[PDB]
Amino acid sequence: AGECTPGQTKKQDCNTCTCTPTGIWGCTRKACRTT
Repeated sequence: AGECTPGQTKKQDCNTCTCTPTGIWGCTRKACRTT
């Protein structure tokens, strides 16, 4: 029904992202590296 399912997490770079219960696959930026 949509692009993604609100239950799948993806590993982009060093951070983690989760599918949203709307069809938009999103991620974060800050974390991992240095601190």
